[PDB]
Amino acid sequence: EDAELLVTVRGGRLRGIRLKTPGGPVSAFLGIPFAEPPMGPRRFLPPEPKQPWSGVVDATTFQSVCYQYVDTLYPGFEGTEMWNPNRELSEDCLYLNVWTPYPRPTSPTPVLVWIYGGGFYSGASSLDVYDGRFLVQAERTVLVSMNYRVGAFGFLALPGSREAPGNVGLLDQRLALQWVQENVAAFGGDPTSVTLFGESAGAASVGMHLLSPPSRGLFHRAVLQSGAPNGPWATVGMGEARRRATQLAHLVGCPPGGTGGNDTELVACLRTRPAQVLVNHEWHVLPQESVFRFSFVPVVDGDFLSDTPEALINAGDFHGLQVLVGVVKDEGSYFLVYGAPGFSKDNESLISRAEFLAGVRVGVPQVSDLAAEAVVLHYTDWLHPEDPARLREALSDVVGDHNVVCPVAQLAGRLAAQGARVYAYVFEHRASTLSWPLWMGVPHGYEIEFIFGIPLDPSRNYTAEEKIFAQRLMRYWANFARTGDPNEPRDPKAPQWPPYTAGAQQYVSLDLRPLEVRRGLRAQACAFWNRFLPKLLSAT
Amino acid sequence: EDAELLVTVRGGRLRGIRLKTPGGPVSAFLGIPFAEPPMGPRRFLPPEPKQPWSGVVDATTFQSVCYQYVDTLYPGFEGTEMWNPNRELSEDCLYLNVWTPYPRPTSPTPVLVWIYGGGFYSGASSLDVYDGRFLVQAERTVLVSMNYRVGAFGFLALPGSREAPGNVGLLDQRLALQWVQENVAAFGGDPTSVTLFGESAGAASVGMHLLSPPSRGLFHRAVLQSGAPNGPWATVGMGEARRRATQLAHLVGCPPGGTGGNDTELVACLRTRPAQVLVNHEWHVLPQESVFRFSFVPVVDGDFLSDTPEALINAGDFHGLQVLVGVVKDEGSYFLVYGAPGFSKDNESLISRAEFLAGVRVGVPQVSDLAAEAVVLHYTDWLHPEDPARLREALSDVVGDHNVVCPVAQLAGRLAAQGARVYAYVFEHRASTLSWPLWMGVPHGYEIEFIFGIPLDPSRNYTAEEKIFAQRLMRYWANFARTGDPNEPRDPKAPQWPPYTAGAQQYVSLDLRPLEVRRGLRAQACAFWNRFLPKLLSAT
Ligand SMILES: Nc1c2ccccc2[nH+]c2ccccc12
Ligand SMILES: Nc1c2ccccc2[nH+]c2ccccc12
Repeated sequence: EDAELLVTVRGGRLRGIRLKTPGGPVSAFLGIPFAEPPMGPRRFLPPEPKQPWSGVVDATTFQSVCYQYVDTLYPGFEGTEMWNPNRELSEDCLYLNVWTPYPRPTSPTPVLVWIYGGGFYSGASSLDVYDGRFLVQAERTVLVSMNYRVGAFGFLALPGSREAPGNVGLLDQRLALQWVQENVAAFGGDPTSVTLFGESAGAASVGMHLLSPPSRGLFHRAVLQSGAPNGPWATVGMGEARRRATQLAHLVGCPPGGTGGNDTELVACLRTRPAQVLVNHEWHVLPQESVFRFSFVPVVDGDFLSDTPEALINAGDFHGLQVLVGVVKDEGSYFLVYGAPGFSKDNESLISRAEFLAGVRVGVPQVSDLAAEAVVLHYTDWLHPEDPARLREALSDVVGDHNVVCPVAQLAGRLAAQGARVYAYVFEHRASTLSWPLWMGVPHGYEIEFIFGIPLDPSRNYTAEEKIFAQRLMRYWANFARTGDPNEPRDPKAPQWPPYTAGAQQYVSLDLRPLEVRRGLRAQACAFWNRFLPKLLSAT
Repeated sequence: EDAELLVTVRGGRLRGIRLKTPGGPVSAFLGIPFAEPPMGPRRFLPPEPKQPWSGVVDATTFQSVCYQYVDTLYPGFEGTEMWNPNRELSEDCLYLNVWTPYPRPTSPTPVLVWIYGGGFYSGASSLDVYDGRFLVQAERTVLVSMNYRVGAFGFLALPGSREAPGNVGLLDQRLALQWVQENVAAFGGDPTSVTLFGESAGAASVGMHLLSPPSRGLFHRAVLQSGAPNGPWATVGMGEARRRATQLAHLVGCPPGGTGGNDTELVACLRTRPAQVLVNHEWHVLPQESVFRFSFVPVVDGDFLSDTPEALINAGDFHGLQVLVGVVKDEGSYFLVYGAPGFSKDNESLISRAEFLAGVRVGVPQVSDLAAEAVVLHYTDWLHPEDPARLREALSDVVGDHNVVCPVAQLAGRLAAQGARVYAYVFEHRASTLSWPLWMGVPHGYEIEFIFGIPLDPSRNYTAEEKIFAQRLMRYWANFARTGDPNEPRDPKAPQWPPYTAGAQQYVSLDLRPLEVRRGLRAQACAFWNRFLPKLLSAT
C-alpha cells in the first residue's frame, strides 16, 4: 500500500500522500519542484529546470502560492475567498502536483494537465476547487496541475531586453509540460496521451500553447473553458507592455531620481524591491477604469508568439487535433460589481438607462464613441429600452460576449474549418451552493467545481442530482482525454454530442437535464464583435 | 331619382351619374374642373382656380390622366396594369371627383379626401381600385378624390425661379382641398369634418399638408397608409432638384446650343417640348441604379416646407390632431424585381449571398461601404447567412423598413409623443385574387382594394370572408373619419384598437382574424435606421 507513495523521478525520490474519496483512495504527489526557485537575479527570467536532489523530497502537501493580488472586497465571502491563495505567498512557487489512481496503473494511462485561470495575475493549483482526487478516482486517469508565475513576476515585459523578456509565466507552464513528458510514466501515466485543459486565462494559456511550436509537441489534445488566446484581454502589445512595466517601476521608485533609463538599470532596480511592493501597485498601471482587463498578460513580441493569436489562428493548420471548448451561461455577470456603476452583489442591481450607457464604456474600454453607440444599438431591447432588469442582463452579455463567448466562437469555428475536430458546450447549471446573487446566474468559473467532481466531497451540501451531474461531466472530460471524443465509445442509448462545425455551429447544453443540441454560440452578437466592429474601428 | 344628379357649385352647374352597388345606388360627380388647364405657359406653374362656366358641365365620367410614365415591363399582367392610366394622357388633367350617398344627406356628413400614390411620378383618381362607390354606400360618407400633376409636370424645380418653383403638384392637392371647403356642402358633406387619406406618395402628401400651415387649416384628420413625408424618397434637396431639372433639359435639347442657360431660358425651352418627350427621359436623371427612388419629388425650399419634414415633425405641436397610420406586411417585396439582381416575378427569386450583397447597394443607394456593412450586419441571419429564401426576405425587409416602415414608425412616435392621438395597423391579408408571386406576400399597395370595398363588386371573384373583411375596414376608416377613433362609437364586445404611443408602441393586425394587439413596428430594425445609421454617415 504505502509503497505506492514512493516514486523516483529524474530529479530524485518523492514521498506522496493517500487521499480519501467516497469511492476509494488515490495517490497524490503535491509540491513537486519542477524548476529552480525564480528569485533574486532570476526574477522576470525564464525558468530553469530543477537540479537533481538527494534524499526524499516530501510531497504530501501543496507548496507556496506565487505572489499575487488578493481580493479583499468581501472579507469572509465564499464567492471571493475560494479563489484567494490558501498557502503562503512566495516567489519560490514553481511546483506541480500529480494525482494517480490507486492501485497505480500498470498500463499507460491518459494524462489530464490543468492550467488554472485568474486573469494572468492570480490563481494557484492548490485551491480546493482544483482538487483532482475525484477526477482521478472516478475515471482512472492521471491528473497533473502546475503553478506558474502570474502578474509582474510572470508577465512583466520590456520587449527586446534579456533582463525581462516577458511570457516567462507561459514558459513556466511549458517546463511543467516537459516535466510531464519526462516523468509522468513513473506514476502510470501515458506521455503520448496528454490533454491540456484550463479555464479563463488557463484556457487562453492552452490556446497559446496550441499556437506556439515548441509547446505543440508536449500534448495532443486541448480543452478551453471560458477563455481563448484571441480575447481582447489575453494579450498586449509591445508598446503598451513597455509602458505598463515602466509605470510600475516609477510607482516603486525605479529609476532612482534621476539616474536611469535603459532596461538593464530599470529591471535591476525592480529586482531589489520586495515582491509585495510590486503587487501593491499592479492595478495602478491600467490605462483606464474597466472590467475584464489585466495589467500583465502575455505579450506579442515574436518569440513565444510569432504573431497575434488571431493571425496564427487564421493561418493555422489544425488537422489531427481534437479540441473541446465551451462557456458558462453568464460569463460577464460577476465582473459588473467590479467597476460598472449601479452594480452591487448585495442588491438586485436594477440599473438605470444612464448607468447602462456609462457601464458600456467600462465593459468595452478604449473604443470610440461611435463604436459604443453600435454596442448600445445591438444590446438595447428597443421595445423596453429602459427596463432595469433587461439592461442588467444586457451589460452582462456585453462583457461576456466581447471577452469570452465571441473570442471562443471565433476560435472554435476557425479550428473546425481548418482541420481540427471541435466539441462545444454551454454550462447552464447554477450550483445550489452558489453564494453569489441569483441575478448573476451561472457566473464565470462556476463550472469548474462540477468538472473536478467536487460535489462528491461528503463535507459539502450538494444535492444528489448534482453528484450524478458531476459524474456525467467527468465522464465527458475523461472520454475526450482518452479518445478525443466526449461521447461514450459504444453507448447509443444516451443522447449524443455532435461536433462543432463552422456551418452548423452545433453545441450541447450541460445541466441536470439530458444533453440537448443547439445551434449558434450567440451568432448574431458575435457577428457584431468579430465581423463588423473591426471594420467600424478601421474606418474611424 | 334624377333630381339629385343636378348640383350647382360656385363655378356653375353639374350633372352627375347614378352608380350601382349591391347595397344600393350612389350619386357620383366625376371629372369636376377645379383648376384652369396648366398648359402652355402654365406648365410648371402653380394652379389657378377654375373660372366659372356657363351651362352644365357633364360630370358622368372620369377626366384625363396627367402625363406620366407607363409600366410596360409586363404587358397584360394584372399586377402592373391596374396602376397604369385608364384614361387618355393630357396636361388638362386637374379634375376631381365626388361620391355622395343616395339619397343625398340632409345633415352635414363627414368628408373623406383620397390622394393617390405612385412615387409622385404616376397615378390617377380614375383607377378601378380607387372607386369610391362602395365606401360611400356602406358608410354614408362623402368621398372626394383629385388628380394632381406628377413627374416633371408637378415637381420639376429650379429652386428660386418664378418659372418652375416646384411643389406645384402639392399645390394642385391644396387647391382641391380649398375646393372641398367651398363646395362640398352642396353634396351633403361637412366642410368641418374632412379626413385626408392616401397611400405611398399620397400618404407622403398628406404628411406634408400636416406640416404646411396653409394646408393644415383645410382638413382635420389624417390617414397615412404605407407612406410618410420623412422617407428617403419623398423629398429632395434644392441642389439635387436643380441638377435633375437641368439634366432633363439637356436630354431634350435645352438649351438649344450657343445661348445662355439661366432658369428663365431653360424653362421656356422646356415649355416648347411635347409632354410625352419629357416623360420619355424622366428615369434617365436619377443619380444611380436603385429601387424606390423617383426623379421629381417635393423639394425642400422654405416655401411649401419651411424646413425638412424630419425637422418640422420634431418641432411640431400636434395637440388636437388624430392620425391613423399603418403599413402592409411586405412593403419592399415587389420593388426587388425592378432592379435587384437575381429577382424575377416569374420564379422564386432564390437569390445567392453575392446577389444579396449587391442588392443591398441597389435597395440602399448613395450610402458608404461601411454603412452597407452595417445594413448587411443587421439583416443577415448569421446562423443561415446564405439561405436563399431568408436572403430574399431580408432584402425585402431592407427596402421596406428603409423606405416605409421606419419612416412611418418615426412619424407615428413623434406625433404621439407631441400631442396627437395615433392609431397604428399592419395589414397582413394577401388578397385571394393577387396576381403577384406568392413570395412577395402582401406587397406595397394591396390593402387599398379592401379599404375601398372592392371585394363587394360582384364581377370580381373575392371570397365571402374577404367581403366581410372589407366591411370591417370600411367601418374602421369611416369611424375614424366620423369620430377620430377607429373603434366603434360604443361596442366593447368586439376587440378594441389601442392608440399608438411612443412608449408602448401598440398596433393591431388587420386580417381575416379578429383584431390582435402587438407592440413595436420593427423596433429593432428601425432603431438602426432612425438612430444609429445617421450617426454612422455623419462620422465618415
Ligand atoms: N477570481 C475569480 C476567478 C479566478 C479564476 C477563475 C475563475 C474565477 N471566477 C471568479 C468568479 C467570481 C469572482 C472571482 C473569480
Ligand atoms: N405602380 C404601383 C403602385 C402605385 C401606387 C401605389 C401602389 C402601387 N403598388 C404597386 C405594386 C406593384 C407594382 C406597381 C405598383
